[PDB]
Amino acid sequence: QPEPDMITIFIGTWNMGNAPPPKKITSWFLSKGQGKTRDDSADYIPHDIYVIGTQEDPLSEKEWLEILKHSLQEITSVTFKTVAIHTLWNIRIVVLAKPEHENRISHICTDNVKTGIANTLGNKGAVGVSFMFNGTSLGFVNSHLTSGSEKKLRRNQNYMNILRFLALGDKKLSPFNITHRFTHLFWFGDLNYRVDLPTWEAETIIQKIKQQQYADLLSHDQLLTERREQKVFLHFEEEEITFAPTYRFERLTRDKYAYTKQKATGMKYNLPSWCDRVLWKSYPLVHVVCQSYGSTSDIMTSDHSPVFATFEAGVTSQFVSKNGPGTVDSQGQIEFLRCYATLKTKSQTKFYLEFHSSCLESFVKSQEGENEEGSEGELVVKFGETLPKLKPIISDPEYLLDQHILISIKSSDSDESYGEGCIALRLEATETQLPIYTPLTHHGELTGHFQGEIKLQTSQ
Ligand SMILES: CN1CCN(C(=O)c2ccc(F)c(F)c2)CC1
Ligand SMILES: CN1CCN(C(=O)c2ccc(F)c(F)c2)CC1
Repeated sequence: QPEPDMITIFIGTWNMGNAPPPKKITSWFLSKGQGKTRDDSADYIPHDIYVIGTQEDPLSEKEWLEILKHSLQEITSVTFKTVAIHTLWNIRIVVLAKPEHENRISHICTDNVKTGIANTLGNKGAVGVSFMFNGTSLGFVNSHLTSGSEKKLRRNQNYMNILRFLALGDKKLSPFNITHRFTHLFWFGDLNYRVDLPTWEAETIIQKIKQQQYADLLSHDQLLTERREQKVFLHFEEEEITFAPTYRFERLTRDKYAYTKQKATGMKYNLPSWCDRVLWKSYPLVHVVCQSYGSTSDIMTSDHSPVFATFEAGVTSQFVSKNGPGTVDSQGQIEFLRCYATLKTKSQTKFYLEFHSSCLESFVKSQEGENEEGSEGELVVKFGETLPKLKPIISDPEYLLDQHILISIKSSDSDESYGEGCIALRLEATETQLPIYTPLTHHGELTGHFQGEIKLQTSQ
């Protein structure tokens, strides 16, 4: 029975509005409704992994698991296994997998982050799950961010707190946050970004939605504009939105957007918005393709519609050679040549690098670099040809070309990371000096760049 090199992943996000779901929610898991929808000819084909995020979820874990599992068994005639379930207040994540994957999944982690302080602490935050699928690390975050049209900056702050403090994946990757710990990271939820148009324009917006003319609305979507300005979700992807705003509906129909201010809303307007979103970030040159992104039309218990997204995702096998794991394979080597980091910092410490990768027996510390001043005010840290030669556990190019090297640049004075990035070993050539590049971030914000050349020796 061969190990897969691709899987498909279902991501759902639904703010349930504190109401029990209707009796049938199968359209959600089938990617049917509005937007980029799934072909009918696929309806019986199970996804490999289903990841369900809810917000304002009124059900117990047991109650929701029974609905989810029996929904999937009805669609697929497969009884899924529960990988993980984690709940913070009314924010929940469920991961379900086909039974054939049970012994391919390991290292399951769960965590949550509570956002805000005093007043603003007690209902918003995030839950997440990570695990290994054979050789591939997968991370999933369901966040419910701060509400309100005039709180985009708070949402951005919530995002940074979640990626800083959510403790998922390999704890040995100590310099790295969740935006670098996984081959594939999916981040979804009620992100609560709004369409920023004047309140007076509510009926105009509704008109546009009824005509399926979303372009003049999406140009004012706060998540797209904040992403464009590099204020949030740096280096993440989102499929094009081709479905109607998913909030705020009158319950029990989808014919009416309920946008006017009420005591129940704190006297706030809720103009129609794409609150409910799926984004992802995968390591460079790993296969990931969005095959659906849309909303259901027939699930109407909430003031939000459910959102679905599905992905093809590249995965790798748990590789064994006669040498590694358990030793190095001297027919393999990774040389980082003529490298330099460009940093936005004003500090004047010396810096060193750490190289982290599951192709190494443990992380590798470099010597300190040589600081120079850049022509436009910057710090340039030069490493020359000084960098340690990295010794992979397995030399086989079928393994090594699928790997990645995480890089942290750390202060000698504090040992704190000033920037993190990732280099793919999916090179155009071996035994050949080739350019490499990564942006560097810290707490998810751009702090610099790392560039130079690589020379990879494999057994072939
Ligand atoms: C509640 N727990 C029970 C223990 N548990 C597993 O045994 C498990 C391991 C791998 C899988 F893929 C899977 F679906 C399940 C995870 C959930
Ligand atoms: C297919 N990908 C390639 C990478 N990518 C961008 O470079 C990007 C361009 C414009 C943006 F507003 C933004 F937020 C990001 C996202 C799309």
